[PDB]
Parts: sequence; C-alpha cells; structure tokens
Amino acid sequence: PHVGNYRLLRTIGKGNFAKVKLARHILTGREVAIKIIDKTQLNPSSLQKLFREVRIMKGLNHPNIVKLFEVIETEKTLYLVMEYASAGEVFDYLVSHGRMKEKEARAKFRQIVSAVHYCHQKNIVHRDLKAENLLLDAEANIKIADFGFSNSPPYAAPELFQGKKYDGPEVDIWSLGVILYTLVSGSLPFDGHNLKELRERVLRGKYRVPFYMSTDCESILRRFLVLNPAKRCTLEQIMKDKWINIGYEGEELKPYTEPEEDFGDTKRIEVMVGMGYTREEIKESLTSQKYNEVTATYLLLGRK
Ligand SMILES: CCc1sc(C(=O)N[C@@H]2[C@H](N)CCCC2(F)F)cc1-c1cnn2cc(C(F)(F)F)cnc12
Repeated sequence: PHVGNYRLLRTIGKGNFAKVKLARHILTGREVAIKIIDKTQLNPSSLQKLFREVRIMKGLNHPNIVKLFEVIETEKTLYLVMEYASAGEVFDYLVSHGRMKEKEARAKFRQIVSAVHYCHQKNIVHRDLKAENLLLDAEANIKIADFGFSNSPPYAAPELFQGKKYDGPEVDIWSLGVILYTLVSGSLPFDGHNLKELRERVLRGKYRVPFYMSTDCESILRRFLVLNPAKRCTLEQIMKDKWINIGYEGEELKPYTEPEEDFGDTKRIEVMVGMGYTREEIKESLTSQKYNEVTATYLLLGRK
C-alpha cells in the first residue's frame, strides 16, 4: 500500500498486462493515478511497446491528455504516476446521462481535436481512440489516456480492417468521426454482432443519422468518415469548420502550442524546503525535465 511518495488506494483499472490504481501523493495530499506494470509477464514486443509508451508520454504537454508526473523503476515492476481523471470514461457518462447536446459534444470535441492534432504534430499517432480512453476531470474536461498502442474495431478505419497500408494520422481522424458520432447519438455508427458484420459495415461506410442531428453536424462527420484515407480531411482543415466553432465566434479552434512553463515559482520552491528538499537538489532537477520525486512534487503543488 506504498511505492515512493505514494499511498496506493484502490485499483481503478485492469488490462491484460497492466493495472491502474488511484494513489495519494503523501507530501502534497494530491490524488494521482499510477499505471502499474509487471515487466516479467511481458513478451519481447509488448516490452518494446511499453518502452515506446514511456518515451511518448515523456514528450507530451497538453491540458487534455493525461500527463505523466513520475516514473518509479524497479527490476521487475514499472510505475507510471500520472493525472487522475476524477469523473471517469466518456463511455460511462453517455450511458449514465444520455447522448450529449451539440453544445456539450462541441465543448468536449474541440479539446479532443486540439489534443489529437498536437500528437500528430509531435509525430505521435494514438491508434486507440475509443470513448474508453476518453475521460474527464471534476471540471468535465477531456483527458486522453493510454498511449500503450501508439507510435478497437468499431473505431478502426476501413484500411486497417483489410490489413492495408500504414500512414498514420488518417486512422486517428476516422476514429474522431466515430467518437463525434457517439457523443451526439449515444450509439456507434457501425456495429453488428460477430466481427464479419462490423467489418462489412465499416468497409461499406454506411451510417444512419438521427432526426435530431443538425445539418452542420451531419456534414462535419462526412469530412471524417471518408472511406478513402487520401480524400479524408485534415485536422488543420476540420478545425476551421462551421460546426467546430458554433458559439466560439472570437476564438476559432487553432492548433495548440505548449506555453512557457515557469520552473521558478518562488512560493512552491520555499514550501518544498519545508518538507526536506534542498535548494541545489530542486534547481538541478527542475530545470531538466527529469520526472523524479522533485519534478512531481513541484507540478503537484500547483494542482490542488
Ligand atoms: C495512470 C493514469 C492512467 S493510464 C490509463 C490506462 O493506461 N488504462 C488502460 C486501459 N485503457 C484500461 C485498463 C487499464 C489500462 F491498461 F492501464 C488510464 C489512466 C487513468 C487516469 N485517471 N483515471 C481514472 C479512471 C477512472 F475511470 F476514473 F476510474 C481510470 N483510469 C484513469
């Protein structure tokens, strides 16, 4: 019930290799989520994917992507201390509260587009965008989680169902069209019992659209759910769309740029010394994006 500066609370996730636990940072009192991985139970390729995952995580800084704080290493187990998305899956939110009204789907979807574009810019392709990997904080903001399979069938592009060419950003774009479709309707655009039916409908690319849907919504989905990855619209282009910006007259959705982070908050620096941190230790490990006990404590003292 303790690893590093963390008290392990309850398991909040379980995969076929990893488990996520809610934890409390004993110094700052902040809640975090730790993705626990037993490296001994992993085959050589998933071990390679876990190392890719940790690298990708290190190179991302967006307010709508679950952020890494600390990496606790042991011979047999890897500990990935990240943000805790308090309100859970969007999937659950939809079953619990019904389809989202377009103002709500727009608020959430703009964030997803900002976050997914940022990844493509920093040469990352999520490859697992599902409503499961989409979560919320207490202020109901999207936080894209996982990155295990980066560089599900109902969200998978037609080319991947065939076993065709790679490319990348385009496969995440088809998924975003599947996400928006669920956000506004509650259901998935393409389904069907056994895998053969789902494969057929994704490939035919035919989806019903509900009477309540706005004409601008039905249009914006056609830009994403393009059966041809080449003719599929780009995120820089879709960000300019009528729908994405309804009720955002001044602020049209433009690509995210990571701002200048202040690694010199005099108030958080002194408050750390009163715990056991030294001037030389803080300065040396803050200036450098190390992700250690020090870095984590400083980022957590401005979170609450
Ligand atoms: C450490 C931060 C991570 S890594 C990550 C993750 O990789 N999950 C995968 C997989 N998609 C599901 C099975 C376990 C798995 F294999 F690990 C998810 C989270 C996370 C952050 N806040 N939070 C809140 C909840 C919830 F809903 F509130 F319970 C659930 N998960 C989280």
